Amino acid sequence: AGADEERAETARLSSFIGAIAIGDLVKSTLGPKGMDKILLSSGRDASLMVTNDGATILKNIGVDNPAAKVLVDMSRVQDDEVGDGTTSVTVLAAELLREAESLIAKKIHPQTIIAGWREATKAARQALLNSAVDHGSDEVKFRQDLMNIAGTTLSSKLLTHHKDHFTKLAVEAVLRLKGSGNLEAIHVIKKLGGSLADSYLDEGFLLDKKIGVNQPKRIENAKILIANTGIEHAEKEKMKEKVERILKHGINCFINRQLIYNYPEQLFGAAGVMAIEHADFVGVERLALVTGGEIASTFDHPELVKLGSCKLIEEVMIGEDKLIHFSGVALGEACTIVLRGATQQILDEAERSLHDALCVLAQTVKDSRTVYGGGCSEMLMAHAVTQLASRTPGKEAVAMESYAKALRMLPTIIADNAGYDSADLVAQLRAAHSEGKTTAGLDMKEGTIGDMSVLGITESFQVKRQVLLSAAEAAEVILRVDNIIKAAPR
Amino acid sequence: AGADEERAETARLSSFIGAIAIGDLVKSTLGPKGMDKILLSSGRDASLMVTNDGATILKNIGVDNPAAKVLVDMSRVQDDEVGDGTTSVTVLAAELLREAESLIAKKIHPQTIIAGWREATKAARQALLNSAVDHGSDEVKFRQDLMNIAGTTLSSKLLTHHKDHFTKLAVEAVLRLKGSGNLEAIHVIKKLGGSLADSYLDEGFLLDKKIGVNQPKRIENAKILIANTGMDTDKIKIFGSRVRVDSTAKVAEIEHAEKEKMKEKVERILKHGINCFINRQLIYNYPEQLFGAAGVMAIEHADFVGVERLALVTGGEIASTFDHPELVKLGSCKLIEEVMIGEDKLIHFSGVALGEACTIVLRGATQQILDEAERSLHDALCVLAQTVKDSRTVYGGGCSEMLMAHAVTQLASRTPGKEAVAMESYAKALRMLPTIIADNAGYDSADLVAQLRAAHSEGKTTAGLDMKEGTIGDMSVLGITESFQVKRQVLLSAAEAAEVILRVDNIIKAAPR
Amino acid sequence: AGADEERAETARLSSFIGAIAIGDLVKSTLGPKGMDKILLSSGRDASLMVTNDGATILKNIGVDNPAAKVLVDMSRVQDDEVGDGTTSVTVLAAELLREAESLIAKKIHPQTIIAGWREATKAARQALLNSAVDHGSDEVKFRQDLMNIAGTTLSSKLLTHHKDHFTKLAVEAVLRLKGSGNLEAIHVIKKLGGSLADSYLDEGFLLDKKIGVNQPKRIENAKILIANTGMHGINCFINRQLIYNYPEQLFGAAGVMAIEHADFVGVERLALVTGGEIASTFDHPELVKLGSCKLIEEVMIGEDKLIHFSGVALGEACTIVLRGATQQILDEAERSLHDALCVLAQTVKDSRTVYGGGCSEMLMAHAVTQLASRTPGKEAVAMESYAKALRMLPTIIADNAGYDSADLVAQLRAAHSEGKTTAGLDMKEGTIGDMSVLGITESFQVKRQVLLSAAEAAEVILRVDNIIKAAPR
Amino acid sequence: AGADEERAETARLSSFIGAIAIGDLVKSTLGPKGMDKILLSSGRDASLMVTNDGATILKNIGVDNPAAKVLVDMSRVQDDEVGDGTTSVTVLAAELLREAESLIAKKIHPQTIIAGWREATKAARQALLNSAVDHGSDEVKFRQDLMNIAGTTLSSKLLTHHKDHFTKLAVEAVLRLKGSGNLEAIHVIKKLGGSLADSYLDEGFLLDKKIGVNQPKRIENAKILIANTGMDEKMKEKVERILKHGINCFINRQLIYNYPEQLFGAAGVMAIEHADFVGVERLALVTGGEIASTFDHPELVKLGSCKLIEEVMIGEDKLIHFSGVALGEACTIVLRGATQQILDEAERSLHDALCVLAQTVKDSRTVYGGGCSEMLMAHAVTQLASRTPGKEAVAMESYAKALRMLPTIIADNAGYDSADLVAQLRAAHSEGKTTAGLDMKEGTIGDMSVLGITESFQVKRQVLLSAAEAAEVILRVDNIIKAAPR
Amino acid sequence: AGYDSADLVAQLRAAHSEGKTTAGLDMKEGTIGDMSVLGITESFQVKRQVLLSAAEAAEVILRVDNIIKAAPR
Repeated sequence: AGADEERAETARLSSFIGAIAIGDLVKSTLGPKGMDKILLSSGRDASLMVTNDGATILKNIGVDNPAAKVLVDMSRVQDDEVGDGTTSVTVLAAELLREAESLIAKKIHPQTIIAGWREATKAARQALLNSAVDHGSDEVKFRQDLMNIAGTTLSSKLLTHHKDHFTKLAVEAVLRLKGSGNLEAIHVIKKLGGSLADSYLDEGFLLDKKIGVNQPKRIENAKILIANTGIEHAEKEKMKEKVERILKHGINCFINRQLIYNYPEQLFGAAGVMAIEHADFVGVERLALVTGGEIASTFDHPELVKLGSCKLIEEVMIGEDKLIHFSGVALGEACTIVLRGATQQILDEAERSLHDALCVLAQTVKDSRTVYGGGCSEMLMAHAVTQLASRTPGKEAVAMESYAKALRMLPTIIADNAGYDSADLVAQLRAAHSEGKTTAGLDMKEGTIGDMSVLGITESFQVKRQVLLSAAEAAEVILRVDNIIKAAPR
Repeated sequence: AGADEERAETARLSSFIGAIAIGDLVKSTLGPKGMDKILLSSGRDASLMVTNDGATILKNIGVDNPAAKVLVDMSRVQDDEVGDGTTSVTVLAAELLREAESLIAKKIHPQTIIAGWREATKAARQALLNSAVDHGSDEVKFRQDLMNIAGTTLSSKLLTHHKDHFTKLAVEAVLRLKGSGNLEAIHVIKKLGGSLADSYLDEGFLLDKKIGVNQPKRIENAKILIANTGMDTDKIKIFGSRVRVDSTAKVAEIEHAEKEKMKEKVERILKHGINCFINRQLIYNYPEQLFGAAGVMAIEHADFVGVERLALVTGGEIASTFDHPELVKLGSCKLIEEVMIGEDKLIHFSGVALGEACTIVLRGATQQILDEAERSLHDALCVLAQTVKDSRTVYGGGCSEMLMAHAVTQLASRTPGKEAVAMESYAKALRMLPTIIADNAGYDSADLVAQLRAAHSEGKTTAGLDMKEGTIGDMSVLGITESFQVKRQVLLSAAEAAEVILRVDNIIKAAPR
Repeated sequence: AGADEERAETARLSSFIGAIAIGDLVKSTLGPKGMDKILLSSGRDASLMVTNDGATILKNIGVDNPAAKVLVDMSRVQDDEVGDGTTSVTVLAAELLREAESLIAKKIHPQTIIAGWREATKAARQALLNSAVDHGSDEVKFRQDLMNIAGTTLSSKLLTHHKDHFTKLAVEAVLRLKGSGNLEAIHVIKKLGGSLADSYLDEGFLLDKKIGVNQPKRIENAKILIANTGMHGINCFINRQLIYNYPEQLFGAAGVMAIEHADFVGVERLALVTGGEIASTFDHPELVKLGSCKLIEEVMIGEDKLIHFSGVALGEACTIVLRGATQQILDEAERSLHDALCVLAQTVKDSRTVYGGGCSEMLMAHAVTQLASRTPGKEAVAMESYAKALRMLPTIIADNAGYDSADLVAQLRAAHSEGKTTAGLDMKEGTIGDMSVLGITESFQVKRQVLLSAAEAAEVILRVDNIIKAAPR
Repeated sequence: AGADEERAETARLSSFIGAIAIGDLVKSTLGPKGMDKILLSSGRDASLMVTNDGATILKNIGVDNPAAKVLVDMSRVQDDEVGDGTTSVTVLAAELLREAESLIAKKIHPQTIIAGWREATKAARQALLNSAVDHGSDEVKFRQDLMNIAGTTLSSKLLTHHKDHFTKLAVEAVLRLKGSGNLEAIHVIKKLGGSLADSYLDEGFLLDKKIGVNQPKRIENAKILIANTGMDEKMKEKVERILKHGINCFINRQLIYNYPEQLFGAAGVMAIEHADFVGVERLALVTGGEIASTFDHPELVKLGSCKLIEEVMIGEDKLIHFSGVALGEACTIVLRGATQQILDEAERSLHDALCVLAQTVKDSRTVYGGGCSEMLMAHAVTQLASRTPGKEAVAMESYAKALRMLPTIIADNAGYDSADLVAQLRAAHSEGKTTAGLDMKEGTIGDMSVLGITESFQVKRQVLLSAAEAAEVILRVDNIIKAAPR
Repeated sequence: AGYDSADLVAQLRAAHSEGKTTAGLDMKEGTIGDMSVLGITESFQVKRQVLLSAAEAAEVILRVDNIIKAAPR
């Protein structure tokens, strides 16, 4: 019995196998003609889920015993500090494993080769302090607001026929957001059709729930109540405490993130108050920043321990469907985007695309710098790294040389998803980068190579800094160790 | 053919096999570029222990039918007076069994052959008076403290590329562990993230827990409170006879009673100046709101083992009921704080008045094998404390071993009779050490043996194996040295351990499946 | 689904296997640490035979059903046109087949893949002018006379402990030989003599034969007679074959020394030196025979007696005798001198070279990587496979050295990309070193012929679409 | 067919197994106390053959695929010149391979290991006179010629009571064998008969053939004719040239034609049908030779001795005798003996004897027997591993321990425990006393000079060089016998 | 011709529908080009006989029953 018991060639292999399975899956996802996947599980799961984003799908399920879940976990921190771009970092880490094949030819000590990872730290610093960046971005900016990185995230999605316009909208959202603190208060939902604009911008948070059939149709000078919490005669007292406190405030709406007792429900309708059952917590937190918030506790909650925004809360209909809109936020820090869309199922993919937009833009505004997208950055660095291996001494250099060829796979994945032959694309791509043009990259729409800058496609500066360091450290854990697993059972 | 039945001569082979099997695992460990082994066992074992110290692992488990357990036990006697540097005693002993093949060739007394062993002594002691030692080791001492043997003990270990720096750190710990205490309370913990320093030295004990997000971040002039019983309340022991109360609302006083429990805790606490509370169990929620406003840091479900070590550090405490604060408690007062240590968040207790309990913090990288820093340090601790006491050392890198081998070769056929084959067997044993040092480095062992033999023969004691070089170099500048008593005891111990097992033969069973 | 038919992937595999099977056995042979193998055959073969050099063994028999015999025949033409060196050309051709697995990845028409060969002309020019060449080989040469290619040829052999000194010596031999006149005429033998020098250059051709116990010891103003058919002041008679007994009595009284069963190879070169012979029937003596008359005698080099021909009037060719420190290693020099001389003859004629120790191979590899990307779609993938082939050569040189191959690849590339053509692989060092200090250089000609020879062998698989049969039953 | 798969450590194992089986069977053979062995083969092998001589049995059968046939074959050439005595060369070569187990422990390269042979260069020279071979064997020798080593060859054999004398005779044969005509001129057949001497020495070659029932009984002032081409106008040409010469005997190495046969009987000339070639070559040196070709061959091209040729009965199995050779350089010995097992052992002994002694007269060098040479060499080689640079050091020390087994095997077959023997033996040789060696009869050590046991110098040079060559080749290659190259 | 098949179909159709008969697939180019410059012109009859024979064979075939296939032989 025991646990693990691995040594020799077999031990290397378990790590090696995990990398290959994940790389093919994520490979489809990258670039303009990315592949959407629907997941079917009948193991304490109810329906097929479709996730374009590679990071979200890896996080959701830990299918088996081999190590890979922890490597996957790290990518999420990256998403909040810079966002998704297109998933590429996981693939590069995996290809590090493949040259281990030439390593059995070493037949002596693999550990000496490990010196390359230390070398990698020198290399990571070589791109972060080198080729990238842009000149401009003074805060807000009339035209430099976007027409950039949002577009590269979009270009990976087909909807960029009318959708590139949607992307333009997203930075209006970031300019309003900045101010007081990070990224959190933004909510996005896609509608089913009817617009050339394909989108609308809302003043406040958008919600979709009802108390019940009975209750007032509409409210005015609405005041908002949020609760963290949901002898027989004493039951009446709960009814009465709620009514007594309620009437003075003029309470127009109540929002609760959970199940709600039947007695109060009745009362709200006669009073002229609309309540919400099991309101999503995420919606509530966004709403709190917007309304000035409150402190959620016991029935002592109504009055000045509560802050209510006073413009207008009503259930309204747009084009055809009926939704409930919270509007008139003094804060301005948090707003909501409602996409009417040009009635197509591509529109149903608007939710897919805007979510990607949400993480990318917040980071883009505070990083204050960017890189050239479309794989422009990867080929340039690849030409340069071939030289780098030759500068170092033979023990360090061999590991460094392998790292350099890793960048080669990205050009193929970007073009292959485009639909143009991958083999042809690599040759022409390398030649333009070699000349010295940073701007030049892969034009997926063309199927060849072109000027990335005209497109407006740029990558956040931060995505490049974090991934280079992360790839090396994860790799080190695997090769230096031939026997591992973890503590506790039996 | 076709069966495992064994008797007399075939029987000898099982004894033979045990010595060869042990040598392969141990050889990787023997020097400046060792590997790292984990070993997980199912059935009455607590977690898999990954050990870089060869002596520790052989003693712990009697794995199988072949007999080698008895040979293993003796190495500990060497440990009691030293037992470390790099593990090499067991390896040489194994080589002795290979010649047993020609022992049948010499047809006579197996035990008279054993008399050769009481010439091993006149070989083992030969290493004594062999190799000038060093002439050093005072008290505390500014530069002779390290950048020596600890580096060699750790040279074998994987972490050597950056860890030789932390190895250097370990002597500072021995400096504060000398004299006035003996050996106690040394606790070392590694962290997942990396820093160039790869280690911080803390003036006291290191723990990992936090009260909650709220509470003052740092405390000063700290008082320590340890409780045998939880902060939880209700039943007590005597129920209270199951309370009545008339209409309902009055019962709110019961709610108020809970407040009183908070009250006693704060009233007694403020006078003492309480900065930190450590409890080895579940903690009731009410006191935390109190602790946060007061400015006191408490620890929920603190581990008991940390507490016992800590008590020696603080001066101890008597743990009882809420009377526990004031005089019955004896908390120390320098600094208790939660310190960002490059990556993870850790809580550090430090500035102990006693000064006899101390902690060293090591980093690493993030791996199951990382936990070998746990045991790398354990031999690092032992090597340095001895280095202070011995004040004597030998040239490392196998310099001592090659010199001795040349001298033993001379003895060979010169001593007539039965003892002649036995004495010569011992002599070629020394040859493997030079081979092993280079093999791990990344250079060809065969070539290394060739060049090394010529330099020692010439008469230069200082010259040895330089792994970074790939060839032979001056060992003294490198700083690699071996403690002096390790050499006197190791050779004696190796011979005696070898004698019992060779003298004991095979495993006995009768039929195939 | 009945009997032996193959399509696409399965048909390809038989071609694939033939190249791989030869490579494992031949790879061992390469390097100072090379190995010699013994083989026993099924038909009309008497016993196990052991051949040190790859070319001799490959040539004798075409055994197996898979195609590979045709590839083998090419190496001998190369040997005649330059020589054995150390066998390595066969290994380079085999490696090109490995890339075919990723070839399927390009996923379309294998035949236009062939247009990559068209691109190989580009690769061929690459092996040209963007390499070290000579930069020095003026005539005689103070330091670079040798310590080079002969040493590398030498290295694969065990004897290179004192032998490397002998190899250096062999260039002195080449300088006198030098010129367009009759390449060959170099013979060397070992002698059970004394230490260190391990070899002495001398006066003339050396031959180990005697007429018989009766006959004069020395001849002056010697006349040389060579006859194709078996049995003037005639001093010496040399015949390449059996000699009839009756004349033997006659020769002793006359004052003439004859040689029975003299080797033909010694004879042909001797003729250029003397001035030629028309070897016919007994009409052969006089003008139809051209003789040289300085001195023919059997002398002891250092102890043992052998026969020396010297004072050639023509002056076109000369011979190095050597000596040595008693062993099989010593007469190995016999094989090595002849090998060292031939490489040099090409070197004088071409007046161009390169740097040895794999210095030439790494530099070219860095440059060829660029070429694949530059060429269009289909051309690019086939062209690059050829380029990666060069990477293995550095590895094979180092692997046989007993030194770490992984470490070696990195450092080798490191010295070459810098722009210093002198740096290369030093096996004796175990790392990388200055090839020029060693003095190793390769002839310019050896690199062009090897490139042409390897390319054609590869195409036998591709120029003909199919070779066997399908389903009779 | 170029494809037999064994990989990694497997290539060594095929080679390793062939040597191990042969060594235990051959080890009991060596020394005065040697063992006789019998073997069975089926499929045209009638019964069990017993061969005292290890070399003879190895040549006869190729039992299985594991490599050993080539190693085995190179014993006969050794035997033809010096070779035999006691078979030890195969035993020593086999033990070299056992250290290959240590080679895996080396963990790097078998070829750099091949520096042992470099070591052999120093070891070969080191032991080729620092052990003090012998200073006698002048050439011819009145009686140091034998009553020594030949007796030792016979010691392992029962025949040593009446056949010890037979052994003495072989050296006389050797003296005539001196010269550059080294390979040929030895023929011995045992004859059934009686006499204490048990042998008769002929002044010429002994053959066993007859023309036919018809033909002259005896030829005097004989002329000898040898023809390369068979006898198969032709009748008359042969008589016409035959008559003038006076031709007394014709020897042909092949089939003879019937027409001449009638003519020879009337003529007075004795002819031999299908005479073996080996006898003929020996005869040419003896008679001054002749140029054998077509029927033109007669007169001057033919030289013929004329002392006497006749067909007679020794006592059993009729033979034809050639005698009175003018040259005197070559002669032939016939052994009679008094019938038993011991007598047929005579055939065994001079096959072994002439070759041992032939080199002994020519070499002028021999070594002390009984293991004396081996122990002294062993002490000397201990110094050597240190003397060489280093790679060549580990390689030297491994070669050195091999010599230790030879003392052990002689003692082992002597009926005494070798441990005491090894220990006591080394001290004597180390001291520097060359004459002292292993005395099996004694059970300890003694002066073998008194015994008269000496080994030829050649047996020691050929064994060390052959062991070197027949080891490097076997370890190196994994493709053994099936079909031709690559 | 070694060139990627899907890309090829796209460029090919746009040029032919364009109205230029001369333009066609250029295998050496790996794209489309002027066939006439190459000098390539299929005999007209080869195109009509193939189409007509296939047509008549088809008439009998999806109006019968007994058959199958293996290969030419």
